[PDB]
Amino acid sequence: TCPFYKKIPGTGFTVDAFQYGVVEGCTAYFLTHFHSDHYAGLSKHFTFPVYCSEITGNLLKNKLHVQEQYIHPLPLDTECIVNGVKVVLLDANHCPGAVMILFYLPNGTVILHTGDFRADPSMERSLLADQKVHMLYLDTTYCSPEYTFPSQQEVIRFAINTAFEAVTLNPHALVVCGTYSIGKEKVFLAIADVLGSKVGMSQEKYKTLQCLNIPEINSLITTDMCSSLVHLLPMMQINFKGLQSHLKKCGGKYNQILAFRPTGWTHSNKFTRIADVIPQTKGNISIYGIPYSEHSSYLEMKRFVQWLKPQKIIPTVNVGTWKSRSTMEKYFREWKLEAGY
Ligand code: NI
Repeated sequence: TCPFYKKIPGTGFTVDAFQYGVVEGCTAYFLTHFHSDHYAGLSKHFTFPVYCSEITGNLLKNKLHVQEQYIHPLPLDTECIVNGVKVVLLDANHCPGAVMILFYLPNGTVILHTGDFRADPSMERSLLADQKVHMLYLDTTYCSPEYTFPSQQEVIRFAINTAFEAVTLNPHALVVCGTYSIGKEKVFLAIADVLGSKVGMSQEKYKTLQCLNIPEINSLITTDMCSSLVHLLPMMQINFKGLQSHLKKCGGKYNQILAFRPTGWTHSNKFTRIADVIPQTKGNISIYGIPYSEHSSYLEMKRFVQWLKPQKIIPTVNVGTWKSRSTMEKYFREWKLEAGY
């Protein structure tokens, strides 16, 4: 059944709750972003109002074929009334179109649901600065102090410099980047840009990218693989076997592959720096795992929450085990005692 952490009290609203069939008493289904564990269950046969960003609405229409009459896009940073309740959508700094949602309950309670987010000090100067938030529905993906990672900017710098050096030394080297969802487009776009290439990809992925309102996108991407020296492939194909295979397909246009696997966290984060990362190499193929995260580090999360000073925290991630639940509750209490709310 629909879990309690997907329900917004005092409304008939649910968040990211599309795989339980009809939810008893739900008059509006919000969708924070277009990632499959969150939209799971949506299709052309859905007949309830879906509230979301413009970009998430483009994906629902073009990729899922949800009918236009059930899609209700809202602008960001704008007070809107939905079924008699004031709401605001804020940028979540996750993937394209991802939002946080502020609900202003008739009784005076204010609730923030983060969806998936990477907390950033810039959020401290959005519309959140303007009033008190009583309850926080929090993305707790990396809520443990072992989870450190570099800035997105540091990681892109590394990838750009790595690719540029490699292709400048060998003009017959191919760059490949893995993907399995929207998110992390900066990785392959930044690399393509330094190399004066467009990025080449399948027709399904090009379609997905054309929904995201990226400026000048027609200048940056293409379905013509042969004309491009940065290819995107399914993350599943980013290994020696799938890469050797792929190399054959280009017909001796390239003799070397340099590939990037943008992971979340991996245990080498607890020892190694970004300047000190190394690839796995078999022959003329090298694979780099780069820690490009679209979720809060532990420190970023802790700073956001100690700034917000919520009265109650409801986790939305890692809630399935008693051990995780108890560990998270311990950090929340530490934060509160250190900060004095
Ligand atoms: Ni996500």
